[PDB]
Amino acid sequence: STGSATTTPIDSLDDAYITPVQIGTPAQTLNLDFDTGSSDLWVFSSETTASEVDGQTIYTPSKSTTAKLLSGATWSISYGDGSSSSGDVYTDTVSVGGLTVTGQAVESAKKVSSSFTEDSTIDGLLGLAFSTLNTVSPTQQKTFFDNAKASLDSPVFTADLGYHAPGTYNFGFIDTTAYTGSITYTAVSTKQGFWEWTSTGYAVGSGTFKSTSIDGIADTGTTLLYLPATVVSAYWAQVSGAKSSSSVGGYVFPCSATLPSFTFGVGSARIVIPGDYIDFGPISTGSSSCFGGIQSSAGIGINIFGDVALKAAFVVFNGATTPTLGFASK
Repeated sequence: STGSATTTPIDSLDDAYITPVQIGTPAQTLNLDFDTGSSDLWVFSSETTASEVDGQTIYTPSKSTTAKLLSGATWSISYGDGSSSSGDVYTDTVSVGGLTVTGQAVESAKKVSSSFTEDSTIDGLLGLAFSTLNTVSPTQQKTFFDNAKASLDSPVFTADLGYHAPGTYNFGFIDTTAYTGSITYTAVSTKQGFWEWTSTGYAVGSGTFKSTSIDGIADTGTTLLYLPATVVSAYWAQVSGAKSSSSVGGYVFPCSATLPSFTFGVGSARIVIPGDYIDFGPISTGSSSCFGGIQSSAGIGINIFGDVALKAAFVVFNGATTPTLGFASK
């Protein structure tokens, strides 16, 4: 089997992407944030504290003839950015782009933190990291991909995120029309539960390539590109007036700037992030200070190849017995 679904930016900055997901019988369609950095499929629901729902579409398990309470199971997750959610668990039928999993754990939120409430466009998350990170207790549950894998034509999914435009998540096949050149594959460590890999270096604009190993995660659920402070300083030094602002929480730059590109290495191959992808707009409405899309990972504990990086590539998440990651230009 295969599946193919369009993923759409939630706003004009590509702060996140949402993908429609069918849950239950009859189908209830929710728009979920596909997150290769976590492993829980959780949704706003009829059980979510009423004051914490503000415009999201909810899953109502009592209206699904295929929903079953997973008795005794609870979940609770806290993301790196400080947001969180928790609740109980149902199993139900879940379909993405025509690919169907029966008996998928659907984690129903009883509580969500303020940032979730405040974002009316995201109805929940669909985790695509390794199932070892799944938070369901006392019986850990499998991700949608893990459950689908054996049925898929090939045990892979691909992320093709758009810049200020829709893109595609495919399951079970590689669309050879969706990228240019060849796909370069690189090793993955699953030791921390992430799609963790090592970039071979970087360049800033038309500058020379610096060969250096950068360990990090391929994380569709993180907006920005977070790299070591040395790398980030080298990038922003090429933008007149750019500076790190403790009050704003990262590098800012004059909105009048033209940003240089940033290149990262994948083996001997190179992925070029155009400068415009690195612009996240005014820090507050009407400001002429703009927020940068490349930020320091110092104090995160890991480097993160988030959407800014991934949207410059066609990315293969290869879930073979020994997982790997593939990157192509597009």
